[PDB]
Amino acid sequence: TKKAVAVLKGNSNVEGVVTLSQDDDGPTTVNVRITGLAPGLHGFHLHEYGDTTNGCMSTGAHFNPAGDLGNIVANADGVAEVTLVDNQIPLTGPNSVVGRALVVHELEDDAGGRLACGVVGLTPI
Amino acid sequence: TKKAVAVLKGNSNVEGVVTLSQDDDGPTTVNVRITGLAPGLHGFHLHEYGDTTNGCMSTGAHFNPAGDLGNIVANADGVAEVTLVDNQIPLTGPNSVVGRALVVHELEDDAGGRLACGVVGLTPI
Ligand SMILES: [Zn+2]
Ligand SMILES: [Zn+2]
Repeated sequence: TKKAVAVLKGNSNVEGVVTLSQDDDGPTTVNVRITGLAPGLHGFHLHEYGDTTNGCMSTGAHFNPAGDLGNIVANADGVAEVTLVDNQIPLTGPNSVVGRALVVHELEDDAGGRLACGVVGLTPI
Repeated sequence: TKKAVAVLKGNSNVEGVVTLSQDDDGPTTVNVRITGLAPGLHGFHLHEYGDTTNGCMSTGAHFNPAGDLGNIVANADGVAEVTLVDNQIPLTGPNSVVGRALVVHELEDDAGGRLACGVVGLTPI
């Protein structure tokens, strides 16, 4: 019933797309496909600002109305493809993540540099 | 007081930054700086979806639920720097443009190709 998407890019080879879906006020399903990553674990976070004026550093700190979506795993080919179900990622209401940012980190979830990021935007239901 | 920003990019030479500011429920101040434009008038619109998975076409239609910000003017050097005031751009509430898209068009306000676009995101202050 509510959907969002983020296109991730940064000052690196890392690119991808994340789709988010939430039915009513239930859990948010997050579909991740990110390429160009070093094989292994990468922290995956919601950060507070949908601001990329200064690259991924403009996105501020992790979002804490919560912001930690855990690790995503890149395979030998640099691809991280996974579906997550996270209950703390509203698409509506006071704590909505719409207009905030998703960031993929260089190192495993505590972090390292912010490899890529994208603003969370509304998308057709 | 709420603020938003959009970084605009597209399949073209056009890029820039737009900030939006709103106090209580009143008029929204829009600060524009876009470069790489052909000199003259360019349609400047709010579109429905902050979805750039298919470039600027995936932002959908111009959004009203208002979405027509009029023209911006690119100077001899392709720079359009202007401050607009618009009372149809909520940054809060049911009609928030947060998570939607700003689009700059090839031609004067209908508007030809979508030269550049960006997702409207939250930013400090
Ligand atoms: Zn982080
Ligand atoms: Zn338009």
